[PDB]
Amino acid sequence: QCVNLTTRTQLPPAYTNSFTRGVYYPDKVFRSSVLHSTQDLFLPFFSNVTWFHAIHVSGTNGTKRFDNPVLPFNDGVYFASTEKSNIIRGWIFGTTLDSKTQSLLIVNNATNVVIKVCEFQFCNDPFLGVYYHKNNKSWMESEFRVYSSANNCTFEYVSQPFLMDLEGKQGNFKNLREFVFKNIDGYFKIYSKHTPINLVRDLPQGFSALEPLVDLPIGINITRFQTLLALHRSYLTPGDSSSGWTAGAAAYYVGYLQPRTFLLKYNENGTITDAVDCALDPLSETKCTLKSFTVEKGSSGLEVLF
Ligand SMILES: C=CC1=C(C)/C(=C/c2[nH]c(/C=C3N=C(/C=C4\NC(=O)C(C)=C4C=C)C(C)=C\3CCC(=O)O)c(CCC(=O)O)c2C)NC1=O
Ligand SMILES: *[C@@H]1O[C@H](CO)[C@@H](O)[C@H](O)[C@H]1NC(C)=O
Ligand SMILES: *[C@@H]1O[C@H](CO)[C@@H](O)[C@H](O)[C@H]1NC(C)=O
Ligand SMILES: *[C@@H]1O[C@H](CO)[C@@H](O)[C@H](O)[C@H]1NC(C)=O
Ligand SMILES: *[C@@H]1O[C@H](CO)[C@@H](O)[C@H](O)[C@H]1NC(C)=O
Ligand SMILES: *[C@@H]1O[C@H](CO)[C@@H](O)[C@H](O)[C@H]1NC(C)=O
Ligand SMILES: *[C@@H]1O[C@H](CO)[C@@H](O)[C@H](O)[C@H]1NC(C)=O
Ligand SMILES: *[C@@H]1O[C@H](CO)[C@@H](O)[C@H](O)[C@H]1NC(C)=O
Repeated sequence: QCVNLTTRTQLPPAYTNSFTRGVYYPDKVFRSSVLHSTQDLFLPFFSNVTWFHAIHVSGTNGTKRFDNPVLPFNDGVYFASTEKSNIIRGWIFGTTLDSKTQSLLIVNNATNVVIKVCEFQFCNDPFLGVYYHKNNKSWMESEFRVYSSANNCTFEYVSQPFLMDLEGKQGNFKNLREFVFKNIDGYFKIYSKHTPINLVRDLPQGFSALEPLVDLPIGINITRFQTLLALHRSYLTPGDSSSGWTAGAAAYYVGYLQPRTFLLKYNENGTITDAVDCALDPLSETKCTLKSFTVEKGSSGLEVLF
């Protein structure tokens, strides 16, 4: 199954700013119109998050990137993709990421979401592949080169089937897909949010809390993860299995959760509509001390009594 891709070019690591993204609902308490202070694993506001690309730049020896490095998991991850052609397909999570230990696979293979925990012998360069057939103008799922063996499976879920749109699109990124992953006491917890966007780079500023998606009772150690991307092949990408491919444009972003005290605002319906990262700056420390999003002195004059 495994193919080590060639023709990637060198590019320095790149970064962007997380603004106030990545807040998620840290519990399932029923709330209405209250602020709640809680210490949990959060992405600090205005974090320097790492920016990864799938891109094939025009020109002679134009930059060609298909970024699927193995990355640390640390205490949990914020993951965001900015998409127009459904290039990010999922992730693998584990330790050795080989047959010596169990790993978690979460992947959209164009017809199903697949969630499996096995002793996987993952490929060094795992990827999925789409083929564009010129004569009927059809984009079809063609390659699944993620692992060469899978043994002793302890968890398997396969969603109801679908047919995902695989067309490489023109224009700006249109879909923002955000995830928080935590691995707590044997449970792999996923929070997520999908948002319409219209941008070519960076992350949008507007606030959105990620909602609980699922808790997987899988009981495995996780210290590393690796993103699964789909490449494209066609009559325009001549070469062999390693070289005859291109990347449809996509970007994704990785930040790391750490222990933080956040003040969360729940509106009339229990939606988290704003948050303060208490340790961000003196203004945020002031808000958390006052248990308030507003710090301005009032004009009642009643302070002198109490
Ligand atoms: C990681 C890759 C990934 C892909 C390729 C993806 C595609 C994708 N997700 C959708 C909905 C959705 N997708 C999911 C969840 C998932 N769907 C998945 O493929 C995976 C792996 C998860 C989560 C682990 C959910 C719950 C919805 C409904 C969310 C909504 O519409 O608000 C839809 C149909 C509605 C739309 O266009 O917004 C697409 C095309 N989403 C992703 O997160
Ligand atoms: C891919 O490269 C790695 C490291 O260079 C090597 O160990 C592995 O055997 C290669 N696999 C294939 C299929 O070429
Ligand atoms: C983000 O972190 C990297 C790694 O240390 C650093 O090189 C880069 O300058 C940082 N960017 C900003 C804007 O602080
Ligand atoms: C995706 O995975 C499911 C579950 O393993 C499998 O049944 C299905 O055939 C796969 N899709 C394709 C296009 O191979
Ligand atoms: C397009 O043609 C290819 C090659 O004949 C075929 O595999 C594919 O199923 C076709 N797609 C459609 C939608 O007919
Ligand atoms: C399968 O994995 C589980 C968890 O790692 C382990 O307890 C069990 O012994 C394994 N079975 C094998 C390796 O045959
Ligand atoms: C995970 O690793 C820790 C120490 O690194 C160990 O105590 C624990 O038993 C491991 N769990 C599994 C399921 O292998
Ligand atoms: C809250 O719920 C009501 C209906 O119960 C709905 O009309 C409203 O849009 C929701 N959101 C806000 C911010 O009020």
